[PDB]
Amino acid sequence: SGPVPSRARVYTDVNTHRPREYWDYESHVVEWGNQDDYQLVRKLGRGKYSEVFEAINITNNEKVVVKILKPVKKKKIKREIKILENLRGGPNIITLADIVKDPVSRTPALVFEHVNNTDFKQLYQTLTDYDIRFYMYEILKALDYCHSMGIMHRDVKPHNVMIDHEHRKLRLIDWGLAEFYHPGQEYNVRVASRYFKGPELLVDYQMYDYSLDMWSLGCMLASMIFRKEPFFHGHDNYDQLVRIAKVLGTEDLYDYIDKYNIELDPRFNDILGRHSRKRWERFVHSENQHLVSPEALDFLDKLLRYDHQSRLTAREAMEHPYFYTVVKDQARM
Ligand SMILES: Brc1cc2nn[nH]c2cc1Br
Repeated sequence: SGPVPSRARVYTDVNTHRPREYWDYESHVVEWGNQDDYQLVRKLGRGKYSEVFEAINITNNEKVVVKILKPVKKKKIKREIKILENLRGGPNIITLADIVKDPVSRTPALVFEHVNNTDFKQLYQTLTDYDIRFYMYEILKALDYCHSMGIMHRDVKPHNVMIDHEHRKLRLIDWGLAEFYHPGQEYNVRVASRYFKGPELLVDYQMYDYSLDMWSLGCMLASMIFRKEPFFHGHDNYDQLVRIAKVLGTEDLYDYIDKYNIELDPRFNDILGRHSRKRWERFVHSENQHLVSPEALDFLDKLLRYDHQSRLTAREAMEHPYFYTVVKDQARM
């Protein structure tokens, strides 16, 4: 017997009830615009491979952001375009303004609404207690929306959250790894960055779902409240699970392996060892105690579970006490 199948606790069949066109992204026909409608101003520091650019729309003089798509399967391009189009106008989702090709090189590029080039990583180790809850709540709106729309992001990390702190404005960006959830579909586990990879990815359990994004959210939260970057600091993908095991303990790990009948890569057998589940108080100290509360810990604990089905959904997260004052203040303002 292979692995035991899994289904999402929420938004399970939403793509099935949609027209085929909603999710059959390979059949989507793109009307490619002309990139000469935009003049690039400067390269935005988004890493090495990345080719994001501040630019100007000549036609109306508005500032935009242009992402030159580095050569990759046309499949993957259509996927990112379709997801962005499907999620357009959703809470805290980056708006795709146009789809273009450079007339000479024919290289594909996506044109986005302007944001300040200040990602969450630059700000998220200097935030107040309140601001962490506020921005966590804002990320949760984007995730509940995209999940409700049948989409998992699969690359949630501080680098992919653009914050305008002056206007308290947040955009979840980089949907190039996002994918449509279909019950029973087995997915590629080579997604997300090391430190935010869910255990399902690490042990090679393929029938995963929206809950993946909630694990990554937990890693961000842990990092912010404990002022520890990253929280799970693995040398590689094998060691990454060891770092998780050293905090969450090995007992729940092996119970999770057994529950889903996961064949554990034999390489893991020597390295995981035996570890107790650590109390969060272990990571608290004078530098971070102002960010840490019972509510933060209870919330965090319910995100970081091996068993993907036992993690809070985005809507469940939004109803947690940790956000009560954020919710209260949002109602009045
Ligand atoms: Br800045 C920025 C970077 C991105 N990477 N992928 N999509 C993006 C959208 C914006 Br706006």
